[PDB]
Amino acid sequence: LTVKSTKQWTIGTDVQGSERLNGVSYQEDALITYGDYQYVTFYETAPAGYLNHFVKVGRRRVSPSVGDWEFLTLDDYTQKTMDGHNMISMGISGDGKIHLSFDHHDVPINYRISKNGIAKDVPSKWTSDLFDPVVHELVGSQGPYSPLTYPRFEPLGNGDLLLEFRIGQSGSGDSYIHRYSASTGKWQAYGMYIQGDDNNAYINGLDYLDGKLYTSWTVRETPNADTNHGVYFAYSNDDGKTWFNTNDTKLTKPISTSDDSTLIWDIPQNSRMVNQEGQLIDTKGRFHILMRDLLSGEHQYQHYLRKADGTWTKNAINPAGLNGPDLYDPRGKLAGDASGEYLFGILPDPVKQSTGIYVATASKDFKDWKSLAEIPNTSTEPLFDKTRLHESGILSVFVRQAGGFPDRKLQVWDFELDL
Ligand SMILES: *[C@@H]1O[C@H](CO)[C@@H](O[C@@H]2O[C@H](CO)[C@@H](O[C@@H]3O[C@H](CO[C@H]4O[C@H](CO[C@H]5O[C@H](CO)[C@@H](O)[C@H](O)[C@@H]5O)[C@@H](O)[C@H](O[C@H]5O[C@H](CO)[C@@H](O)[C@H](O)[C@@H]5O)[C@@H]4O)[C@@H](O)[C@H](O[C@H]4O[C@H](CO)[C@@H](O)[C@H](O)[C@@H]4O)[C@@H]3O)[C@H](O)[C@H]2NC(C)=O)[C@H](O)[C@H]1NC(C)=O
Ligand SMILES: C[C@@H]1O[C@@H](O)[C@H](O)[C@H](O)[C@H]1O
Ligand SMILES: [Ca+2]
Ligand code: NA
Repeated sequence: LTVKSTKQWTIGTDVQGSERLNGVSYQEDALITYGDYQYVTFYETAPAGYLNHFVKVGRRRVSPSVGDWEFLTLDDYTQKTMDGHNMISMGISGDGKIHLSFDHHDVPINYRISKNGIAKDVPSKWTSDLFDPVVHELVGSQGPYSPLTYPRFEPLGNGDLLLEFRIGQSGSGDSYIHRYSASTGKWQAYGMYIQGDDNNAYINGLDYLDGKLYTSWTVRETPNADTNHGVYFAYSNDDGKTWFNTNDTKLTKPISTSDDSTLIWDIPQNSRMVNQEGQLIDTKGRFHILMRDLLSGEHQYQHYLRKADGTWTKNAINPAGLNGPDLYDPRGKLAGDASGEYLFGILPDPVKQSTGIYVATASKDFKDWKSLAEIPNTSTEPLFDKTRLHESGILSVFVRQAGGFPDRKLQVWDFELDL
């Protein structure tokens, strides 16, 4: 497996401040291909300057040929909170509508949707008038809508879209799911699916494949990040209403964080494992978790694999030259190709200030990690475009640079693989 071409585009100038607002691990998602177009979303500085930002949405044609980016600016909502939690997630439903949810740390929902199905009936002009106003509810559904953190979207097989988030606070919170119907244009409440017990679950993402929805998490006792413990797993066969553990045992609804039947690896507190890293369902149905810990005596990225035959294994990701991350270092992701044979680790290196792309293969039980490429000069939690990789064999990664304002740019890097 080799890289056929590498290309990069500078798409904006990152915002000034001591927190990272663009390129955050739990943006789900930031960079999405739908049909012939790729879409991206990020904050840029508004005319009032420091600590005033607008959401931008970019699109470019990627098929049959790659075209230039064009951007619209949503200049009717000013983001003003210098807090790295307050990121943007985007999702696209099967009616072609683009959904955005943004700017939360324990506050009421901020959500908006396109007026028409602009990712399906593609408009000639890309302007802010394409979007409806910001609202603080999900029409058709019910609250609670506050205090919300961590909006995540997941598209489903019939064109519907899940929106998932935490209600509560660090160290005491629950998680909820809502479902948007592409046929009716309405949301509906699926309710609380994980319930804290004087703690909160931090999921790594949502992964959907062939009618099943998968998630993994750790449990945090207090606002101190050293108090994460455990690696947990569950899946649903009905889009989030009914959940099962790794042994196919039906769970209570909601799942309590005090129920150990979802535990797949005992990791104590003070292991230097961080919440909200990465996960992946590969196209062969194997489930992968990316975390980190110090338990071997060195800081290392860790790969948890759920095999076909229910087994779980844990193996360090330690290719030559990769510096292992501590608790507060940037978080990575796992990507997979359409065939299910290739697993990509998109791993930020906290010493080199770069993002490494590593590959392992199912034929070698994913133990053959090799360097494939590097993105230099990054201070980012890398994010990638799942659909573009599956459909085109192009690994497309959104990054925030290292460096100081206003030199620090936002970029998309495309690695064309000879898959
Ligand atoms: C339902 O699903 C669950 C989840 O998959 C499943 O439970 C697993 O069952 C398998 C097989 O029965 C167990 O696998 C064995 O584990 C042996 C010891 O496990 C210990 O270590 C686990 C890993 O943590 C270690 O390392 C981390 C650092 O990475 C560290 O933090 C830990 O302290 C620890 O050192 C750990 O998760 C596990 O903890 C469970 O058990 C303890 C009590 O023992 C409990 O207190 C915990 O809360 C938790 O329940 C435990 O501490 C291991 O020695 C053994 O290896 C032998 O067999 C393999 C064959 O595969 C050989 O390769 C090897 O050479 C040895 O001969 C084997 O790997 C696994 O531990 C269970 N996992 C959990 C979370 O319980 C249930 O069986 C399923 N039930 C049904 C009905 O299907
Ligand atoms: C460790 C800490 O945990 C949560 O508050 C968020 O994920 C944040 O981004 C991370 O820095
Ligand atoms: Ca996802
Ligand atoms: Na608590």
